[PDB]
Amino acid sequence: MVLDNILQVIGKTPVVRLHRIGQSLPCELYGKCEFLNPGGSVKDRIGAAMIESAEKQGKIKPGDTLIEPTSGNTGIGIALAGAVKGYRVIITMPEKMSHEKQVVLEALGATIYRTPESHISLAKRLNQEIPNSYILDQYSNAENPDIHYQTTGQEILDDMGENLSMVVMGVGTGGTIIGVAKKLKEVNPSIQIIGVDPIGSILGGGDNNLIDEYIKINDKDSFLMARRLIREEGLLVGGSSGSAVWAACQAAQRLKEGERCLVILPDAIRNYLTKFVDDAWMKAQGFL
Amino acid sequence: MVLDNILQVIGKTPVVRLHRIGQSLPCELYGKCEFLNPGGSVKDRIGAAMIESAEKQGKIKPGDTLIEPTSGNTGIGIALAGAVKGYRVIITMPEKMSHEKQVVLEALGATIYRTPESHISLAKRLNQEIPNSYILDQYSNAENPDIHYQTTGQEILDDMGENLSMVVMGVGTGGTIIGVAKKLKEVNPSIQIIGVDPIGSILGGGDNNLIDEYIKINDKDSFLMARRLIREEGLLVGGSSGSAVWAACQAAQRLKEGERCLVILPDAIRNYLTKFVDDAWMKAQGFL
Ligand code: NA
Ligand code: NA
Ligand code: NA
Ligand code: NA
Repeated sequence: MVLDNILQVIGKTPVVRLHRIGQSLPCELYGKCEFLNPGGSVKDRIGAAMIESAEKQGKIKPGDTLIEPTSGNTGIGIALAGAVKGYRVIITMPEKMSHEKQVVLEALGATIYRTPESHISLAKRLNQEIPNSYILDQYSNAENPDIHYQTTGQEILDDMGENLSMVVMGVGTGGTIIGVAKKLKEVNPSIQIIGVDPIGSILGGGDNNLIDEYIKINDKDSFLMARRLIREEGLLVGGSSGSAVWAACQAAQRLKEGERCLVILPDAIRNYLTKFVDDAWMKAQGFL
Repeated sequence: MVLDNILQVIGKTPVVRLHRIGQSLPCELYGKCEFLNPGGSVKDRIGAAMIESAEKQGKIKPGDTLIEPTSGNTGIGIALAGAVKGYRVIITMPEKMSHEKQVVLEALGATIYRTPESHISLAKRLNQEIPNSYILDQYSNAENPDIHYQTTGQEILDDMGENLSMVVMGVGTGGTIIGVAKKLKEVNPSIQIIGVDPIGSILGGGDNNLIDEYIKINDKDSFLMARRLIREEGLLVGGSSGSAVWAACQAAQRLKEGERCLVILPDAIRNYLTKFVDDAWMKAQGFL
């Protein structure tokens, strides 16, 4: 198909059967390939949607400065959509973020202000200092579950229908899981929504809950499963996809033959070529 | 959609209008996003097709060893499809290939034998030494234009039809351009087929031609255009996409208003995060 710009490519991600990873399970295991999005992550969706929603509400217009405070957990989504739509993008964050993420944000034209909640305070000060500027923060935004309710969740319903017993996805930022859970439980309340909570220093952060269970995953188990996804399924994913699939192999053990479990594969291999993808790094971290 | 494996995701790549890059041209400029393929390149297509064709001819079966001699110009396509389909993959090459490409090939389970035409001689020796082994070489294969005639070229016809005045694409390995040119000139013989020939040390190699013109592009011009594709169009491409778009801006200057030029964007940003994407590297190479 012919499109106006790359933002129109975001979404409608394919679902692939995980034939080798799912061998040890009685159920069928599937992976939704969010890492194939043009920015390389499920996070492409929220960035584009936040700009579209703020434009529709007349809060921003091209030429304006967008200020994105981040704890390094958010994607390149605001920078990507900002570059496409003609916004100046400023990002505030702690000095903790990787060279791989920083070089792409900068190539997309974003200005990064590194801080030693100083990054949130910096965004608020920049918002008052810079004329025609607006803060776009993925955290406490409240319209984050809506995009995943309107798109990601609808795609899962369109592709797999009511023949879906379990969905496994990450809990950070928090938009994906809440939006998808809300959409799926409206038509299938018996569906099991599994929250992926990485507790490691690398991948981790720092009555009727829509999220049925929260599984804790360390870094070793995430990276080893990510290596299985690349070697056994040809899925060029990052560590968070390994976290999600490891959690699914644990939770899906309860499911029966003919039942299906879907895992969101949120990140790409791009930022990890000098990390878990490298056997020397795996050995050095004591993961091999 | 729901699929059996990641190889079924290869192809049907979107065409996006290049609204900012095309401003200096009287014609409309478009980019076919081959870098969005699951292996990150147009080269995904040939790798999967070579294995499918050799399987159909009964020359190989899963469990067999596939030997891929390469001058580092070929993609991760054989390794990717080999991992998915259950083949042992051996790659022979000169010590010249990047850490980024090597780490992904190895993560996909390929064994790499580095040589100081020693890599072609090594493949031939391994073919005689290893039982149930078969050589899959992208060069001199002769069935390389067929896949691009059957798929890439057909997609261009399906998306843009006869309202297409020019197609710009790379000449290495040689399958893409010949296969696409043959398909397009059968329905539109007036179409202009522009061959992209990078002459730089980084991106370069070493009566009725289907290829109308061969444009030479140095490394500086390729990398600066690649930086424009990321910053102005949000296309997370590699240097060869910059080569192709730079060549299109030169050749398409002859086209008129309402005419359309399509450029194949063959590679992704993944292998270049410590290279052209980095301003420090651009400065060090004397490109800034
Ligand atoms: Na898409
Ligand atoms: Na002031
Ligand atoms: Na596709
Ligand atoms: Na021998």
